[PDB]
Amino acid sequence: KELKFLVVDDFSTMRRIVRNLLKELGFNNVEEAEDGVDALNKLQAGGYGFVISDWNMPNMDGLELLKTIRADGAMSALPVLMVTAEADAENIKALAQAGASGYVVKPFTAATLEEKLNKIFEKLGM
Amino acid sequence: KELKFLVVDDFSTMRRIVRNLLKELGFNNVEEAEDGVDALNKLQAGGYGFVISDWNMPNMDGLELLKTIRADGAMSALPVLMVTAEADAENIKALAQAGASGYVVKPFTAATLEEKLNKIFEKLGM
Amino acid sequence: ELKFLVVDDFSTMRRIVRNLLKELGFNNVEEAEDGVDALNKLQAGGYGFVISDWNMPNMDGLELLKTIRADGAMSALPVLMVTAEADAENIKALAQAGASGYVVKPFTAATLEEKLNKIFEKLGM
Amino acid sequence: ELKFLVVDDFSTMRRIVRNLLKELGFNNVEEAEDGVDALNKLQAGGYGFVISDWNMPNMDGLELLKTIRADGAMSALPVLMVTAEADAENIKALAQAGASGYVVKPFTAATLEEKLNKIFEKLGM
Repeated sequence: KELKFLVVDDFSTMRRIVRNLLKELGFNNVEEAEDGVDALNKLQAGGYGFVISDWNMPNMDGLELLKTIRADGAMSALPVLMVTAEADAENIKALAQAGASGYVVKPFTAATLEEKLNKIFEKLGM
Repeated sequence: KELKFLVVDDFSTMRRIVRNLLKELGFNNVEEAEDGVDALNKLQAGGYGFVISDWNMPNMDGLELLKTIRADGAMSALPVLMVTAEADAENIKALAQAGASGYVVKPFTAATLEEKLNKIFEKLGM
Repeated sequence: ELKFLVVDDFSTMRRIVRNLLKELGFNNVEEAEDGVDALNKLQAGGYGFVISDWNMPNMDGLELLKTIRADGAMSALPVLMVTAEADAENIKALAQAGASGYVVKPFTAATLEEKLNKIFEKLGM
Repeated sequence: ELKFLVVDDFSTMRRIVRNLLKELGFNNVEEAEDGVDALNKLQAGGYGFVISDWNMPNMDGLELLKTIRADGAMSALPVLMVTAEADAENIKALAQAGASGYVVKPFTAATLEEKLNKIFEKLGM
């Protein structure tokens, strides 16, 4: 619950929605970023334990952000939950190939988010 | 607070000095490790919330231990304070790139250790 | 349109750069995975701009830049170096080796465009 | 002087193993990133010892060991397998595949030395 989250999306409203659903679940340590670039700049500052990122964003999208994090020795194993608007078979496979910790289709509820977070925490042993 | 610390250094005298300075600051939950291998073995057991490690150690030194911790899913965000003999610009940049939560030059006082601890606590949202 | 050669051993970064260039209207882009691979392609001629990362195996960015500048057949080729750290040390070596400019990664399309615009303007392009 | 090849996709671990060998007096060490890279490297020739991690992309440790043993030119090559756990099942598989020995990471220079000496003795080296 004290874990530091970074919520990434270029639409402020969707970021505020995710931040509040997190709050609803008991997670109050949350930061926000506008795209893959802004996010990497924040993650390099350190302290983050979980990233929630949207699939489509300007400059550097979710998949590109994920691949970059996975290749960085300072944060290679950082949990990344990808938010997508549709669960496309290719997408799901791409996400799997790229090392995503999991994915969630939007719009989602606090309940769907909770189940997704618990599965990831268990798999990683947190 | 009773955050569980792991103090890592091959010199028993330094480990005992750091443990005592933490006691002076109010942290009484503290374990010790002799080098990075021993530390990793302990961290695998889980339960730790902060690591203070010396730069120079046989088998696996501070930087190698830090890099190994950051490559682990659960310990991605585990705070790691690196203790070093001199604040050399090369070391510091290496530390930052590897994801160290901070560093402190020895010998240090309880006051200095408290300042470093607070900066890292603020950085993580604790 | 101006043919670009994007060089980086990290395939993901090459795609990001190629995407941003296309966003800026440059569709004539090729990729190379290191300095040696880049030089093999540059030999054919036809390239008008090179964007290279600083750290690559076989031949790194600084070494690639020096080789280009020393080659009479392409000594004035514009080269934009991508770096992770805007270290004053690095900036010195880059200018000394003759980089047309540099950009720190990660970067946005806007920053890339500004960097390109500064080089184009300087060369009268 | 025996030429070692250290294989692991985690670069930090390759450097650690290389540092331990140097400490034990073994200075002739090369590195590979996975099973496929290792096999390509073994082609250049002159290798006398392989230390590989159990889990790597493209070709893991078990598959690398199996390939080495199925190649007549290198069927006698010593192979020390590094694992995260001494799972008896894994140890059974390692014995079946012809591993020279195994070591659980993380490990110390003393443990490594003990493992290498055991293999050396057993191999008449």
